[PDB]
Amino acid sequence: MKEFYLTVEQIGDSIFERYIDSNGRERTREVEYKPSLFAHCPESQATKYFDIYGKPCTRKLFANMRDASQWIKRMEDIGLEALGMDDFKLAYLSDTYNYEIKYDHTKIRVANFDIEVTSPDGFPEPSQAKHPIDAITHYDSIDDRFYVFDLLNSPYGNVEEWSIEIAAKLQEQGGDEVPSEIIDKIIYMPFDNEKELLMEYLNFWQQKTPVILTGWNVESFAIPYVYNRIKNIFGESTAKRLSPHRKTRVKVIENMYGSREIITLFGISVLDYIDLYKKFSFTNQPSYSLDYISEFELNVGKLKYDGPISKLRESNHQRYISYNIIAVYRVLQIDAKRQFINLSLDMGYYAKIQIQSVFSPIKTWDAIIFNSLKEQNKVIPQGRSHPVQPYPGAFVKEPIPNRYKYVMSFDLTSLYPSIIRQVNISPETIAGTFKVAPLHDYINAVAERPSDVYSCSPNGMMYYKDRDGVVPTEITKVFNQRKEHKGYMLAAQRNGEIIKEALHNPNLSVDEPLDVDYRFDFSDEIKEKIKKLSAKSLNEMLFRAQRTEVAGMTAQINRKLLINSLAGALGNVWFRYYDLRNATAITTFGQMALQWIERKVNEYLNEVCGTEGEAFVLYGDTDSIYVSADKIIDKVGESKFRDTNHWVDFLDKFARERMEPAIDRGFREMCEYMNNKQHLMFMDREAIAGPPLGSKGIGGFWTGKKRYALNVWDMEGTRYAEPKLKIMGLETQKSSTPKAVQKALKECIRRMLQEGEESLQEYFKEFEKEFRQLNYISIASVSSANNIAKYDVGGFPGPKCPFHIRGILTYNRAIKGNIDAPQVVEGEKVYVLPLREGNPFGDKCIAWPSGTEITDLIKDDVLHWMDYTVLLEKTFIKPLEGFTSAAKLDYEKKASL
DNA sequence: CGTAATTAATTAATTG
DNA sequence: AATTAATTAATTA
Ligand SMILES: Nc1ccn([C@H]2C[C@H](O)[C@@H](COP(=O)(O)OP(=O)(O)OP(=O)(O)O)O2)c(=O)n1
Ligand SMILES: [Ca+2]
Ligand SMILES: [Ca+2]
Ligand SMILES: [Ca+2]
Ligand SMILES: [Ca+2]
Ligand SMILES: [Ca+2]
Repeated sequence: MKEFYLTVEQIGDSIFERYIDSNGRERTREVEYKPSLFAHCPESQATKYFDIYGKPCTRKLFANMRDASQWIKRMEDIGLEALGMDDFKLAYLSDTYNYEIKYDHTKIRVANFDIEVTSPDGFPEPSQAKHPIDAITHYDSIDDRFYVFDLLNSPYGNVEEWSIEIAAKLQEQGGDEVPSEIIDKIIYMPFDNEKELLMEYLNFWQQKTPVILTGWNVESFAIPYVYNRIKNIFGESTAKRLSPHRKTRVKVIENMYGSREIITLFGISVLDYIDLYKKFSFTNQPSYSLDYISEFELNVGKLKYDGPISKLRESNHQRYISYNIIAVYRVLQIDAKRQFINLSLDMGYYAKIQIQSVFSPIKTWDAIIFNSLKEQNKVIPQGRSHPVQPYPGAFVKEPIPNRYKYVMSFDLTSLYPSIIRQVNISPETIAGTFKVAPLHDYINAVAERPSDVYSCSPNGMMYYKDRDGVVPTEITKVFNQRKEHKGYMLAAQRNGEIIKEALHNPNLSVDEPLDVDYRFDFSDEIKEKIKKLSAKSLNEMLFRAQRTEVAGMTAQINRKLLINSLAGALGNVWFRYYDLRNATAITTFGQMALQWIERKVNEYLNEVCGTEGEAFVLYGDTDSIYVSADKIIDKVGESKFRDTNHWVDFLDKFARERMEPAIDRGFREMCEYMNNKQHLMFMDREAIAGPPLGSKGIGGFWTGKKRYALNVWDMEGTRYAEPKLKIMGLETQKSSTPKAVQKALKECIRRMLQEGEESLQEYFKEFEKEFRQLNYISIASVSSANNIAKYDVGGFPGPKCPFHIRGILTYNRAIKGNIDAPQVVEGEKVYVLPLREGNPFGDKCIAWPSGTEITDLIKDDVLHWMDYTVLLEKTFIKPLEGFTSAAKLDYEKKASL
């Protein structure tokens, strides 16, 4: 096997690299790297180096890395360009690994942990860390073992050792229910006093120093606390042992009075899972407590205990230690399903960057292009300073707010990455400019042809057609990877619906789940055996098919997110290849591509229907159009269709056979008209929406831009077993909206599109009657807590203070005195509830941290004054009024006249 | 230190 | 109430 690195850092003029050799063992080294930088030189001088624009460069090899740093400083005030990779560690990895890396994750020591700290004077701040650490659970990837460290004696209580026998027992039995699969993998370690626990953990840390370190909030709590408590006990230099190189940095955050810090251990790539999640999950959550996320991702129970958390050890020490392990493990379950760690490594290595650098797409693309160019002996241009500027983006069409019965959408395959490829947009493929006609003259094909030599964009930019640019070439590779993983995801999706269609009639047999590969569609062979399967074996097959989908999803969505970020990065000033001329060239083309095809599709469906100038494209957004199919089903008659599925198959066949060839005819012409490099505007059909055949439902509606819902039967190949709702932008998809309300409105949309006006009315009074009996947390609103510092004038709402902050400033006065109350963290998310006028809180609403039940001392007083009539009108009624008024419907039958 | 476009619910102020 | 403008938080792409 080939060699690969694990972690890379720079300390002085020396690079510290932990790696895996050709045999497959862990080795650490220290190299006096000699970095080379570049500068422009005389025309007539034979050398093998050129900058990206083609101009020659002379190589300056430096004796050490300070000499290379010094050199750039001098080059600046003198006024010359210092070309080459100035982030030197990357230039080390590009040399020491001149090939495409193939890592073996089993060799990479991934470790994730969590600690527990008992604090009876408030929330234990990691910066002070004046309280004892009374637990640590620390998993290892190569050991496959849970290393539990239990403190039995502390000046906050002395507790009997943790029973592994009780731990295994079920919750309902009196136990803690630690999943039996890991129970044999726990290696329990209790301790006499605090100091001797920490000493052992460090030896273990040395013997088994992590390469990837993770967990839940480990960066903002665990690591900060571990380091700081050791600083208070063993010293700073003994705490510096957490880095396998001894070097560590401390970053302190603001903050008027409150001090929070983030520690940087050199030689360990830290990826905090909470970060990973927000970045790669594509879910905006109400709460980011480990409990809530596990509930959401794994449908597992919630960690139930009595008393505040600061007193849990005292009473239920058994559950305290047990729950600690579960936490450490729950993350591992989230990753087995989500596979973000795998993604971090897939990306990190392909880019040749520190693994924690995957959070930065600019740092990612800078390494990808540098390595792309270096093999061609080209030299990267120096990073410049730019003023921040707004620039035009995507075109969004204004729809007529209305119901729409039959709808087919048509979407562009990875649009912005495609335009880069079609036009050949790169920093070095720029030719010049041209006279820009109104965008509309290009949309209507009436303006003069921009170029007969160059590839052009309606933002007035010409690009070379001869040899490929470095960006289009680099984005293609990653787009191809993205694609492969999507074709997987889509199968596991299609195969999910084959299991669900068959689950209609499950057999009362005793059979077992077939061993099949879910990334590829079931053959009409395996399909037939599924139709004979037990309900037991069908549901287990469905799980497997869905987990495959998730895993596939993660791969394809974040590879997408990555390449889209490159397009966006051209608009961020810190990106080495920042160029508004290029970013606008993309977006502007996008605007033309959509509005051009809006014309073309309308022009076709008039020529097919023999009609003259009627509208069919009703709404468009960035890269997709929505086509009304009313006239199509009208022309063949509603009477003629056997079942709902029959007209779906008919529109399916129509869109693929009659439309797409005219759509691809239209995009080929636009290519000619723009004299582009390559035609890459592929628009296939996406969703097929409509009511159930012979039902009262309305199909779909629009309430305006970026807000609508659809009854979708087919979603780009996946024929759904049960009709599925596509809701975009409505309060059902907004995290701020209460869970009970999200659920309720979704049933309203469901009945609107599927069952008719009459159905809506019946359910509306069904809900209004159940509302006042529902749990507060479910019916409470959510919002982020930004700028709470500003609107606070020593308590009480300031000038123009937002509704939620107003609510928080209520909380602070209520918990004035109570230490056993959770503090509202700036940036964190909170629940918001409106009180009635005349309450012990002296305000119109209150707010408290998300996830957590509101502290005992005020909880009673909140429910004692909650304004349900307002909460219902605000969250539920007003948005539904929005839906029905834009759909020509009534939710509550008129009591008047 | 990836992006823009767009919404709805706020509030402070003015509708003689 | 009902307009507008200004601000915040959240979407869709
Ligand atoms: N976070 C995002 C997502 C969207 N867009 C741009 C890039 C896309 O090209 C275009 C359309 O986005 P889509 O949601 O339709 O995703 P793609 O077209 O990129 O991929 P797919 O082929 O799956 O539709 O909008 C963007 O700039 N940044
Ligand atoms: Ca905990
Ligand atoms: Ca798309
Ligand atoms: Ca698509
Ligand atoms: Ca069956
Ligand atoms: Ca789309």
